[PDB]
Amino acid sequence: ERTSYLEKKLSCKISQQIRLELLKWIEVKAKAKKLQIQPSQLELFYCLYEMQEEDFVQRAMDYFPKIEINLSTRMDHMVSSFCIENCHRVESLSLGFLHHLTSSFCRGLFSVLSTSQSLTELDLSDNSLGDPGMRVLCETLQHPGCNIRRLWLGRCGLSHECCFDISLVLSSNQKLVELDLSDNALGDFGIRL
Amino acid sequence: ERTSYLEKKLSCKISQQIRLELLKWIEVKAKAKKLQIQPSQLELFYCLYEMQEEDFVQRAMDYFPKIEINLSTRMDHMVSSFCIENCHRVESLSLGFLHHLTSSFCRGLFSVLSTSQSLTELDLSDNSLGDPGMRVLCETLQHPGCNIRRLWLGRCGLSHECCFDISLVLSSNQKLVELDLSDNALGDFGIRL
Repeated sequence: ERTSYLEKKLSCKISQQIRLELLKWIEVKAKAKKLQIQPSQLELFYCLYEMQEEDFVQRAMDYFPKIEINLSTRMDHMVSSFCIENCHRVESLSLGFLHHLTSSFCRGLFSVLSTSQSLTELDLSDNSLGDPGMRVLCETLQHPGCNIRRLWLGRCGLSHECCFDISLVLSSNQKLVELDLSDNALGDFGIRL
Repeated sequence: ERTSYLEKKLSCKISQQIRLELLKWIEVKAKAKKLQIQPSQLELFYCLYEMQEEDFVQRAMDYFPKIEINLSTRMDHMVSSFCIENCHRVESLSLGFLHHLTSSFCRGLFSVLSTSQSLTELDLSDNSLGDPGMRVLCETLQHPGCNIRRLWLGRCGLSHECCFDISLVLSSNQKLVELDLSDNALGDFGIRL
């Protein structure tokens, strides 16, 4: 840390050894098949966000094939945003909302997905993401380079008026191959759009 | 009438004189400025529909600059349909519904308007014409040759889902110059469409 007398009284020999041990530990927890509740993926990202080191988080998070995130607070959005913005090996991604669904908040995190090349699948099912939240999602999907192929939107709070935006991304983006809208209260008008 | 012994026992001399007198009478009632309740425009069309003579109704109804019609029954739709289908001098037209709003009924009358060259104004305001009725109206408006310029749709039972059809006729027909949608319960989504 950039503090004057908090850098040069400590020893780099142990810190460098600590860095490798922490890097090794992240892989150990990431490869832990058992559902250890306390070292959750979100908790690791809290430590990873505290790194503020560009190259270290690049190699440390490269041990994340599948990402499953549940979010509760505004700070939870930025800690996750700093991770996904440089995760170049993510294949499947998901979000969990329990509360920030306004376009002034979810836009920052959703803008990350559109700029992620390795991203292929987005699982937003079983959420209360409303139409205004759905509207900003389609705005990000229209961004060129969005490599998302399959999105699951089951049990979402989507209504008929959301289908207008979804028709736009289909008419623009050619990357979507699989679309799921199961368990939505959209009528015949929604299919018409 | 094509009955055998109902043509050749009566005298054509009086009937020809009657034809001119009836033709004169229609103009007399048509030019009557006072609001004589009993010889209403609909009542005259009942007599005009009973003509079944193509050329006579052409010249007889040419004394109709403004047409104001109120309809109640299915038979009322066909008597009016037979008139408007050959009225080549109509400028302003209107309808009155009090009950046949299903597309299986109003389509026959609405198909007449699209094929009327002289027609310029359509006043459908203050009616309970719903979205399914509005949908078939936009289907007829897309027909080429529809010379309707100004339509008034105030106080109609139109909802948000009707605006999808109206956006189509605008994107296709270039004849509309004035559109009125005052007093409708369409939200921000309706304007969005």
